Amino acid sequence: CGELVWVGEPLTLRTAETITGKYGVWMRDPKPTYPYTQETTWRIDTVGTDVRQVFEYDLISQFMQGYPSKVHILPRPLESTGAVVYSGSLYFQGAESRTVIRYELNTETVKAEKEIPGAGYHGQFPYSWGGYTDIDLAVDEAGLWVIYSTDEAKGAIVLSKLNPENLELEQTWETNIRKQSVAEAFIICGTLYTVSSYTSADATVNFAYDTGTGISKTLTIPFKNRYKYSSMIKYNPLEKKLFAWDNLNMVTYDIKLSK
Repeated sequence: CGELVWVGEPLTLRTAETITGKYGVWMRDPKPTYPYTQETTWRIDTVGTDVRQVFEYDLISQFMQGYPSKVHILPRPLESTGAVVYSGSLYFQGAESRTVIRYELNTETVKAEKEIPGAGYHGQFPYSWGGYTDIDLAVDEAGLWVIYSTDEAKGAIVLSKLNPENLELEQTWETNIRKQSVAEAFIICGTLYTVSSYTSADATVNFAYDTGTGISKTLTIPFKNRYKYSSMIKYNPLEKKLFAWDNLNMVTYDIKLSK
C-alpha cells in the first residue's frame, strides 16, 4: 500500500453496457455483502432533474439476465451522481443539502443521516470543472471518506474519515490544496491524490497528502483524461482501479503503487 507511481490509460467498460444497454453511472461495492456479490452492480441513470432511481442488477442473473433485479426509489433526490456503494449501503448526498445519507440497499432503509459540518454545497466549493462537485464520497482500503471544503478552511480540501454505520466523523484533516484548483480527487491507501490540468492537452496527478503523517508533496504523474466532464472519479480498492464517468462511457484506469 505504497505511494502512487503510475496511472494507466483509460479503458472503456463494456460489460454492464453490453448485458444491459445502459451506459448509466455504474457503481460496484468494494466490500460485497451477502446477499449481494461481486457480480452485483447498481446504476444511477443521469437523465432528469432530482434523480431518485437506483437500478440494481445481477450480471450473472439466474432469473432475469439483462434487466434490473430491483429499482430503488430513494427518499431524497441525489445532488449528483457521485454516490458510492459500500458494505451493502448506498452513501449519497441529498440534493440541495450538505447531508450524507446511508441507504441500506437490501432492506431499503435509511440507517444514518449526517450533516457534514460547515461543508459548502451546491456550487460553493466545486472542483475546477464546475458543477455540484462540492462533496465527494470516497472508499479506500480503510473504508469510507468524504472530501469537501468549508469557509473556515478558505476553500482548501478538508478530508474526513467516516464511520460507515453511523456517519460520525472519526478523524478530520485540513489539507494544503485549494479544491477549486483541481479537477477531481481520490484516496488510495490513506493518501489523498488530486488531478490538475496544466495545459489543454495535459493533466497530471499533481499533489499527494498522506493522512498517516500529514506530509504532502507535488507530483507529476501523467493522467490521460479523454474529456473534462464535471464528475467525480472513484477509486475501487477491491479492484485496485479508478472508475470514471465522462457522459459517454464508464472507463477504468489501472494504477501502480511503489513496492
